Amino acid sequence: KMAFTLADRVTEEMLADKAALVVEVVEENYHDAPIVGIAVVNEHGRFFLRPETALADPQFVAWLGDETKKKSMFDSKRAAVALKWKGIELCGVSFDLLLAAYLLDPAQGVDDVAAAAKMKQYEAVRPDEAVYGKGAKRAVPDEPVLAEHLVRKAAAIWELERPFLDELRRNEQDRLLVELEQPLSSILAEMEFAGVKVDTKRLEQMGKELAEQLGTVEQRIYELAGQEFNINSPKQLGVILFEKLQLPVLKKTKTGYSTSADVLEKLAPYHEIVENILHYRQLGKLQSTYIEGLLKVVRPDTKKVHTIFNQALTQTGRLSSTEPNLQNIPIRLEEGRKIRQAFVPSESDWLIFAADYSQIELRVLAHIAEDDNLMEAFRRDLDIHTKTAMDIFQVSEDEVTPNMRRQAKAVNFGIVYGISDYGLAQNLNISRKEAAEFIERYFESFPGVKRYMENIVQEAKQKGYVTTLLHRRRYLPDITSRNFNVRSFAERMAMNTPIQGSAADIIKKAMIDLNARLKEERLQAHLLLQVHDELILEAPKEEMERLCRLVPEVMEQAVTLRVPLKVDYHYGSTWYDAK
DNA sequence: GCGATCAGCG
DNA sequence: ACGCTGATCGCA
Repeated sequence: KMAFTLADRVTEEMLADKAALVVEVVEENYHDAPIVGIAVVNEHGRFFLRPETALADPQFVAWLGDETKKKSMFDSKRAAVALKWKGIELCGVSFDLLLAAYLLDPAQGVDDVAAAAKMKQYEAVRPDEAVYGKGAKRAVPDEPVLAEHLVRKAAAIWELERPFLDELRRNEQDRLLVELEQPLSSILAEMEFAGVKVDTKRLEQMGKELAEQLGTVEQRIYELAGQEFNINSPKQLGVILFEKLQLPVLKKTKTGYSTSADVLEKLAPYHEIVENILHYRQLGKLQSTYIEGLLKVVRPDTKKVHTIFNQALTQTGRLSSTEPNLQNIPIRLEEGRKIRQAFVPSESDWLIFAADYSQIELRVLAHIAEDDNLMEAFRRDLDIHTKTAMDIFQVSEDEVTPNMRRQAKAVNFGIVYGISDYGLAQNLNISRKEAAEFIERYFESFPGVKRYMENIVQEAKQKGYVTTLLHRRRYLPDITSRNFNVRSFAERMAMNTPIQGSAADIIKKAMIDLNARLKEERLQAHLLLQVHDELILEAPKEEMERLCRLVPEVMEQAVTLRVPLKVDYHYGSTWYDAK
């Protein structure tokens, strides 16, 4: 139905200096995956090219790489990375509709052109799922169905560019797309393509040790339970604890019984089996996710893992990381931290270099809230949990006990997550009366945080949305709900999102400043991972000393706040050893 | 197939 | 409590 040239070869009129480009990769995981079709819409009309044709033609390749040839796309990163696996550079992406849709309203969950198009009541395009199927039965259709689909997506991107950019202009989000999220897309593409080398022998050996520990702990749980069962069934585990062993229920559920982590911590004193079950859960997570799960996504030629950073998913502006998740590798417990010994540099006599912001969230809160007490704590580089304990419990530094520090620590997390008596009470295992007392005492020591948290809830109601430092938005319609619980969640989001979101803005800006500085200095160092408030690089060992000065200077000066930003850095032979 | 329940991550 | 993903369960 839609008019286009199904083209047999590339022609000059397909290489105009402005174009909607669709480079279609149908595999969900785009790493080394086929490109199945290409579509170009421009001043001269609508074209479909076969990829074997278009990607052998040197005039098409030059066009793709010529940064003065401007492209409007959807998920430019998907196309850039599939093109990198083929030795082809994409350049001149001036508009990414996925990133434009995500900045206007992350709540829409826009992950195809069809859904972005619905924001401007453009409906003359099919959803990808309707054309392809989903996950398993996800197939490439015959050429006529495919060609029409790609051309309609490109016609859509061609129409929608001016309206998305007008609304981003009005939102004052125009620079957030053009100077932050689009240049970041390119950097993320480099990091994904680079990958992270994995010592698959270390994994298999750690796996052997875990199967033996896990063998012993399982057998001990069968000895103590007096009967075999599935420890990985929260339902069967409930029967064994609360019916067979008669352990007390301290927290009623709907279905029957809770075996959550919080519940088993409080049950530990009542039976020897409870700590063995928590250990089996520790070991069983490492074995299933970080040994077996990691081995099946390692490329067997290069032994690298290529994550996919989803830049348009989180409600706050954080990235996320899939297949595998490299933003949730163990560190907290020693046995788990040893998994990081399998993450190695990709070249001989390179090292891993890790740099991490120290308490970016509380430093952002200090700036945004303009709280004199919190700004001064940071200007003295005080231990902020100890100072919080000093203020809420009314004691000098040397009179703070570890137990006071641990509880003032929970108040501090409470504050940034959006504080509630019920929340702090659950976390600290105290009454809601006791928690309301800590919060009350926190607010008279931190009167600016108090004023800020009341003003941010009022502003989310007045405006309909809350905002970060670089003008990311989140709509909070539930802030007016007459359901207490629904409204309270929205108050916490109003409190937490500009903190977590502004932290994300700052590390993203640092990633862009870091790459411009590595290029200027023409260092071999490159990014591998971002884990929310930490950057991870590999470089030749001869670069470590330049990096120990450069990486922290750039992360520190990413943005100017009323408090300094502080960075700790480590390097070493393996991810484990950069600590 | 999908929600719920667990673990991992800041 | 705020924000995420993966392996598993057991009911459909």
